[PDB]
Amino acid sequence: AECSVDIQGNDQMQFNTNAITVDKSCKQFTVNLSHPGNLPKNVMGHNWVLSTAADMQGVVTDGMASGLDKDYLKPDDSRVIAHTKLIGSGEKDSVTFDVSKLKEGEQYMFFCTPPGHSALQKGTLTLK
Ligand SMILES: [Cu+2]
Repeated sequence: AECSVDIQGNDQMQFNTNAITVDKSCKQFTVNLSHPGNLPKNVMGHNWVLSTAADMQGVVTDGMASGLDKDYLKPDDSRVIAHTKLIGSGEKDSVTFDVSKLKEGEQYMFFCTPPGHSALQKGTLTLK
Protein backbone atom coordinates (compact mmCIF):
# COMPACT_ATOMS: atom_id res chain seq x y z
CA ALA A 1 0.00 0.00 0.00
CA GLU A 2 1.17 3.44 1.10
CA CYS A 3 4.94 3.34 0.55
CA SER A 4 5.31 -0.41 0.78
CA VAL A 5 4.24 -3.74 -0.70
CA ASP A 6 3.35 -7.14 0.78
CA ILE A 7 5.04 -10.04 -1.02
CA GLN A 8 4.49 -13.79 -0.55
CA GLY A 9 7.16 -16.49 -0.79
CA ASN A 10 5.42 -19.88 -0.80
CA ASP A 11 6.14 -23.62 -0.91
CA GLN A 12 6.11 -23.61 -4.72
CA MET A 13 9.24 -21.47 -5.08
CA GLN A 14 7.25 -18.34 -5.89
CA PHE A 15 6.78 -14.63 -5.32
CA ASN A 16 3.25 -13.33 -5.85
CA THR A 17 4.64 -10.44 -7.89
CA ASN A 18 7.29 -9.96 -10.56
CA ALA A 19 6.93 -6.17 -10.64
CA ILE A 20 7.41 -3.95 -7.62
CA THR A 21 6.31 -0.34 -7.90
CA VAL A 22 7.75 2.51 -5.82
CA ASP A 23 6.14 5.96 -5.79
CA LYS A 24 8.89 8.56 -6.23
CA SER A 25 7.45 10.57 -3.30
CA CYS A 26 8.49 7.86 -0.83
CA LYS A 27 11.47 8.80 1.32
CA GLN A 28 11.82 5.13 2.29
CA PHE A 29 10.28 1.93 0.92
CA THR A 30 9.09 -0.99 2.99
CA VAL A 31 8.78 -4.59 1.91
CA ASN A 32 7.04 -7.09 4.17
CA LEU A 33 7.94 -10.64 3.13
CA SER A 34 5.62 -13.50 4.10
CA HIS A 35 5.86 -17.27 3.76
CA PRO A 36 2.68 -19.34 3.52
CA GLY A 37 2.98 -23.14 3.42
CA ASN A 38 4.49 -25.61 5.86
CA LEU A 39 8.06 -26.04 4.60
CA PRO A 40 11.01 -25.10 6.82
CA LYS A 41 13.55 -22.39 5.99
CA ASN A 42 16.17 -25.09 5.59
CA VAL A 43 14.09 -26.86 2.95
CA MET A 44 12.23 -24.00 1.27
CA GLY A 45 13.40 -20.69 2.70
CA HIS A 46 13.11 -17.39 0.83
CA ASN A 47 14.47 -13.85 1.18
CA TRP A 48 13.97 -10.52 -0.59
CA VAL A 49 17.13 -9.08 -2.10
CA LEU A 50 17.46 -5.95 -4.25
CA SER A 51 20.22 -4.91 -6.63
CA THR A 52 20.81 -3.64 -10.16
CA ALA A 53 20.15 -6.15 -12.94
CA ALA A 54 23.86 -6.24 -13.74
CA ASP A 55 24.78 -7.22 -10.18
CA MET A 56 21.92 -9.69 -9.65
CA GLN A 57 23.79 -12.81 -10.80
CA GLY A 58 26.94 -12.00 -8.85
CA VAL A 59 24.84 -11.55 -5.71
CA VAL A 60 22.98 -14.78 -6.45
CA THR A 61 26.06 -16.86 -7.23
CA ASP A 62 27.92 -15.53 -4.20
CA GLY A 63 24.85 -15.86 -2.00
CA MET A 64 24.79 -19.45 -3.20
CA ALA A 65 28.36 -19.76 -1.95
CA SER A 66 27.98 -18.27 1.53
CA GLY A 67 25.54 -20.95 2.74
CA LEU A 68 22.49 -21.39 4.97
CA ASP A 69 24.04 -19.72 8.03
CA LYS A 70 24.56 -16.54 6.00
CA ASP A 71 21.02 -16.73 4.65
CA TYR A 72 22.48 -17.41 1.19
CA LEU A 73 23.84 -13.88 0.81
CA LYS A 74 27.48 -12.79 0.89
CA PRO A 75 28.55 -10.93 4.02
CA ASP A 76 28.35 -7.15 3.53
CA ASP A 77 27.78 -7.69 -0.19
CA SER A 78 27.83 -4.02 -1.22
CA ARG A 79 25.95 -4.99 -4.38
CA VAL A 80 22.92 -5.44 -2.13
CA ILE A 81 20.94 -2.22 -1.80
CA ALA A 82 18.80 -3.92 0.81
CA HIS A 83 17.57 -7.35 1.81
CA THR A 84 15.23 -9.17 4.14
CA LYS A 85 16.54 -12.17 6.08
CA LEU A 86 15.83 -15.80 5.15
CA ILE A 87 12.43 -16.95 6.40
CA GLY A 88 10.74 -20.34 6.52
CA SER A 89 7.03 -21.17 6.35
CA GLY A 90 4.76 -19.09 8.56
CA GLU A 91 7.59 -16.69 9.31
CA LYS A 92 7.82 -13.06 8.24
CA ASP A 93 10.51 -10.41 7.86
CA SER A 94 10.25 -6.88 6.52
CA VAL A 95 12.88 -4.54 5.12
CA THR A 96 12.89 -0.76 4.67
CA PHE A 97 15.35 1.30 2.62
CA ASP A 98 16.18 4.81 1.39
CA VAL A 99 14.29 5.40 -1.86
CA SER A 100 17.12 7.72 -2.90
CA LYS A 101 19.44 4.73 -3.23
CA LEU A 102 17.61 3.97 -6.50
CA LYS A 103 19.35 6.16 -9.06
CA GLU A 104 17.31 7.32 -12.04
CA GLY A 105 18.02 5.47 -15.27
CA GLU A 106 19.04 2.22 -13.60
CA GLN A 107 17.55 -1.29 -13.76
CA TYR A 108 16.65 -2.76 -10.40
CA MET A 109 15.93 -6.41 -9.70
CA PHE A 110 14.47 -8.14 -6.67
CA PHE A 111 15.14 -11.85 -6.20
CA CYS A 112 15.34 -14.83 -3.84
CA THR A 113 18.93 -16.02 -3.40
CA PRO A 114 18.65 -19.71 -2.28
CA PRO A 115 20.02 -22.14 -4.87
CA GLY A 116 17.91 -22.05 -8.03
CA HIS A 117 15.14 -19.92 -6.48
CA SER A 118 15.75 -16.78 -8.54
CA ALA A 119 14.87 -18.76 -11.67
CA LEU A 120 11.26 -18.33 -10.57
CA GLN A 121 11.62 -15.80 -7.74
CA LYS A 122 12.96 -12.63 -9.38
CA GLY A 123 11.47 -9.41 -10.75
CA THR A 124 11.67 -5.70 -11.56
CA LEU A 125 11.53 -2.88 -9.03
CA THR A 126 10.45 0.41 -10.56
CA LEU A 127 10.97 3.93 -9.23
CA LYS A 128 7.93 5.40 -10.99
CU1 LIG B 1 13.26 -18.57 -2.54
